[PDB]
Amino acid sequence: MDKFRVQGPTRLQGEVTISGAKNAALPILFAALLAEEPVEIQNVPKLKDIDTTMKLLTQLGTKVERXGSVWIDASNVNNFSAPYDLVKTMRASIWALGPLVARFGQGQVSLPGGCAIGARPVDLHIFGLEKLGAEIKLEEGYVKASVNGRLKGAHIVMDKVSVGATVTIMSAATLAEGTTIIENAAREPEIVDTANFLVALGAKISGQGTDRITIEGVERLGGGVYRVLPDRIETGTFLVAAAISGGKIVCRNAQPDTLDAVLAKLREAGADIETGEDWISLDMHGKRPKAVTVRTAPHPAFPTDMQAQFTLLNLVAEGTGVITETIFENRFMHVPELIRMGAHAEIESNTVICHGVEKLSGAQVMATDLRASASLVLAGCIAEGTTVVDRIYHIDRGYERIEDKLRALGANIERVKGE
Ligand SMILES: CC(=O)N[C@H]1[C@@H](OP(=O)(O)OP(=O)(O)OC[C@H]2O[C@@H](n3ccc(=O)[nH]c3=O)[C@H](O)[C@@H]2O)O[C@H](CO)[C@@H](O)[C@@H]1O
Ligand SMILES: *[C@H](C)[C@H](O)P(=O)(O)O
Repeated sequence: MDKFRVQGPTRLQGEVTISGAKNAALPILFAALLAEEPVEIQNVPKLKDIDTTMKLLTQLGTKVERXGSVWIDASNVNNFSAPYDLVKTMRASIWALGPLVARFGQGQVSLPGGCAIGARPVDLHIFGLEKLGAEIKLEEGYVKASVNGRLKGAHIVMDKVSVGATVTIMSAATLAEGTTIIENAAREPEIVDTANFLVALGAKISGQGTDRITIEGVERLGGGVYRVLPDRIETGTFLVAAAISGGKIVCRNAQPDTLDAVLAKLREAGADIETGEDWISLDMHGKRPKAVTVRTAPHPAFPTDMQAQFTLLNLVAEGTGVITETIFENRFMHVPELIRMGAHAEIESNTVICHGVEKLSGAQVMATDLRASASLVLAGCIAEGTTVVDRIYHIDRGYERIEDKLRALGANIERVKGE
């Protein structure tokens, strides 16, 4: 298993060009299963989840090719059962189900994998497809969906906010007979991006970005070209990298309006932030951040995908800060690893009480998920000495070229094979 060896401390400063969103590219690639004509999806990041997705689509009979763009021809899709080996390596695999049943009348997918930060059920996806008329049965380790003829539009009220289920329902609804109204829909920027990609193929969707999405089903979707929006979590990660290291960083190919809460929280921490149409700069002026209070919640509130990174920020900040995680139940394992690097924190139910220290110390650390792993690498950049972060393949799932980007910002980093 590869590891990153980091020698700190190093100020992280300069510029970085943000890649397309991991979490918009994924639902768009699965939505392309609905397309009868060639599709070109632009600005797709080179991530392990994207590679897994391309392999999964190919196994269903999709013809896929990629470079910066990914080309999809789903005209000959003819196998409606997704293989367990690909399905279980990430979360996005659940999105194959709705498109398959909506377009072909049937689809089978195993329970997904992905960030091991909670039980992460898919009951809401099941709920929504059933509301659209699909029969759902759990057999042989598969979630099997089927319908005789078209799905039927429905007024669907979500009992809980779910990014994934909102995408599943909105996507399947595009080929349903009639109108679907999703109430209490997730508002994430990736949902807006997926909706607009669907519309480019001929779908009729309005309300994306709000809590109510209305879809008017059509007979079929064609093809088209669509550019994936910038990755707000990769952006937030590098803004935090500047903030915790006293540097100034300018993020290019950014979309400022997807980060209102994160930018506001960084300003509370003392950051001097400026934004333009497609860029964001952050200058800490060499100053230590001020501790802040953070509570994760559905977009547009502070994102759980920036939680581990802000935990690191508070742990090197001046004063006592708070991190409250309301979305996932097992997303604090980066904490004991940072404590081994010298941090001071107490976990109390779904909250971490942070007591910032001036400097962290290098150590052999490991996280079992994407954002926590990236956070340990940032901690290594600012700690004194050598930090070795094990199992960094987790980072490959969500960051394109994090090694080259961090090195361009000043990091002393090396990828090693290790034992
Ligand atoms: C591939 C992708 O886009 N991943 C993102 C997506 O995941 P994901 O789509 O899984 O996020 P969800 O919004 O669906 O989950 C939010 C909450 O709802 C629960 N839930 C979800 C679905 C369901 O059927 N039942 C249920 O109980 C969850 O386990 C969690 O406690 O949004 C998360 C929250 O912003 C991000 O942190 C993930 O990086
Ligand atoms: C970590 C939560 C990743 O984004 P997912 O793909 O598993 O959701």
